[PDB]
Amino acid sequence: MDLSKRFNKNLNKIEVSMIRQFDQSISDIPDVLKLTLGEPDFATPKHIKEAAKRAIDADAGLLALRQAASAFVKEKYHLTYNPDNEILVTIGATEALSASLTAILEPGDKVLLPAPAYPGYEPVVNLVGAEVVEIDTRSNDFVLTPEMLEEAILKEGEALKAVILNYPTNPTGVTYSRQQIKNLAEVLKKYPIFVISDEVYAELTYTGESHVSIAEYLPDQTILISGLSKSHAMTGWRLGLIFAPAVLTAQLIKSHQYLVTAATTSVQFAAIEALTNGKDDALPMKEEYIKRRDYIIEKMEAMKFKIIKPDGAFYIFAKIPVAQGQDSFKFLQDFAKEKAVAFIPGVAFGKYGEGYLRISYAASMETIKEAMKRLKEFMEQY
Amino acid sequence: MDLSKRFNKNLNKIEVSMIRQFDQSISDIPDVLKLTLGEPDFATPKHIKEAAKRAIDADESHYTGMAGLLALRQAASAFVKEKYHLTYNPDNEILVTIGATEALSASLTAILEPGDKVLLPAPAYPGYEPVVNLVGAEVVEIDTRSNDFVLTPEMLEEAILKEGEALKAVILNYPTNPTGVTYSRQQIKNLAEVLKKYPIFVISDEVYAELTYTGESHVSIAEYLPDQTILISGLSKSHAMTGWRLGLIFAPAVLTAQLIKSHQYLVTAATTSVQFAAIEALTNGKDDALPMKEEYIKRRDYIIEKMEAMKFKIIKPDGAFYIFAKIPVAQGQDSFKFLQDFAKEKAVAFIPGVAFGKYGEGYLRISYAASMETIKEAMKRLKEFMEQYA
Repeated sequence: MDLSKRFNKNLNKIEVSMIRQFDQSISDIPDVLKLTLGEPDFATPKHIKEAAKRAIDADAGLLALRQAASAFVKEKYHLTYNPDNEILVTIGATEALSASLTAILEPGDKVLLPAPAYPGYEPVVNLVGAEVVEIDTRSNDFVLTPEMLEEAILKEGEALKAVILNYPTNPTGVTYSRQQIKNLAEVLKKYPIFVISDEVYAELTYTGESHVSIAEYLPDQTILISGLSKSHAMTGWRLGLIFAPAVLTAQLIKSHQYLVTAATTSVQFAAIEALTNGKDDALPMKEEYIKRRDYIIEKMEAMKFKIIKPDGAFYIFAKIPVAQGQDSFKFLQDFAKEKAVAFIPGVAFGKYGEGYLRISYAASMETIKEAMKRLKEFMEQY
Repeated sequence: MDLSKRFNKNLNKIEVSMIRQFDQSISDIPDVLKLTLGEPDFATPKHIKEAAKRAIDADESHYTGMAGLLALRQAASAFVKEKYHLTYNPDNEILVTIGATEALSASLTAILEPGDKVLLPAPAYPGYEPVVNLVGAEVVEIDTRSNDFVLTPEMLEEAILKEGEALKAVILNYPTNPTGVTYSRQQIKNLAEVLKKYPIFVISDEVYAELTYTGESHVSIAEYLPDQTILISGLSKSHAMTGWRLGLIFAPAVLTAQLIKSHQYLVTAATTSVQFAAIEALTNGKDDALPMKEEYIKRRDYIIEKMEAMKFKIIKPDGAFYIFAKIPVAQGQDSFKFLQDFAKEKAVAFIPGVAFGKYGEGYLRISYAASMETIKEAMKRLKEFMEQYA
């Protein structure tokens, strides 16, 4: 306990993860059905497994990856990033946040974030010495308005360094239309701030019009974080991608510890394959997912849960009716105890998620039907 | 639209690697024989590749914890007990990481603060400083030239006292990149006797441990300082698991709790197929390093022979796989340019001594992680190129 008080002070801002806590609290319950995952459990295709094994027994320098990534976001999202100087690679999603947030942040700084939100941004922000200010989006059913945004920016004043936008959104499944994105950009272009655009769920958009990135309309302020593992099998190498104008990336690149500058074919190949040969594997997956989502929505509506229209995968965010209930953590622990199925408590996504549970439909239809069956059983009690 | 002045300020202190600059400078020369590799040239042993492939075929998603599969931690615990006589509880004292460098970096950022100083013995391996700078702390390099780049207890202490209470940590790297230097049990003990009276972290970078050539095996300072050492290892040097990302952190439970609190949210868990490979390596490949070590000793001896025939002063290489050698001609005082010229005239690349801290000038680093064919060829061309001098 001598050196243990000589670490970085910001670790004293780091609380225990709400999700990890919830899982360890229900770990000793045998055969829990899990609808809690943020990464789907893909059945890796035979050809990909064989490719991976060949790359093991191989024993180029990120160029082909960067190029494929560039072509990909041009075709998909009409964005132009030069593979030579505007595209960075990370070994995993969380390193992308580490790299970019450590590059931009300074101790006084505030970071705005629509809430409820993925629990992983605030820790990183805290570690580098800054603060997250949530934006309560409850009044528009979790859809951030340009007005909400501008009022929050104005509230935070001169210490505002960045806004983090996550769309399609975890945990709510919120997506934004072209005009919405355009209006948000119209707010953001008036302030000297970075925009962290976390678009990892982009491929899973159910709207009919496809995903629109804020970088289409706000290219100079946007650091675009993307990836592939939400919709492609990666054999565990869930590489992240950072896209940003040359002038910004020339700075971002100096967060060296958090960036990939060389990798074996074993490491890159699943990402390269997903960007090129698997570039359209999300379409059928979307068909199936729309089915799963519709089924859950119908069955939970029948139980009189209030459901946020999930236009982007793969979460349903449900308002637990009964007063049980204002303690979603407990409500879900009791569901876990009596019915042996797990969701994640809305509280795990901060204050503004209480009274909600998050169901992750990146799971088989059978696990889904069983889960709803049991929930229906669990609710007769109420 | 101008956000140039809106970044973290510490980014100011971070330039490109002098190594990278030298490689860039010679990128137009074709068919260059490179002896610059920072990783073993050997393929990963079959039994390990095999375990990887079985894991790929099993296709278990199998999210493991922040600390890695328990079987992996148990294997690492057992490994360092048997090999280095160290006792770490796999339940709470071992962290599994996507590579030794990320284990090290993550450890630095968890312990550092803007005020802080970190001490590092000459000649500095350039990978450390950027991490520290990114946090806003600073690296202070200890001039060890007067002992041929072997750190002495006196240098250490003098350095420690010179820095204030601003001193947060010492980084020891043994066997050392770029010198090949090692420390005996007694030397390690003497350094520990110095280090134990200061409230500071000891970052002990022991990735090269298995590549020790002295007939006494590697001794870790963690053996003498169990409570203040954070031990960084991995399987890249010992098991030729290169571009596999398996790093290991060993630390007292109290330190480990903090470390993992910080790592949870900054880095990604190791790939589980890799973690299975690592279990195979650590449990069934305990002596995988030996054949490689034999090959390395032969290459090393050939190089020492040839290089001493041309009057290079060679720092004693006891740990792999670098030879740091002093240039015996005037032009050698610009090692950068001397090696540029060597490259233009003979198409072979070494790394200039200047790329390793500020006390490295007049030296060159050969990496003998390289085939004997091209090592022999490199030495013959080097002879030819040295003819030109008197």
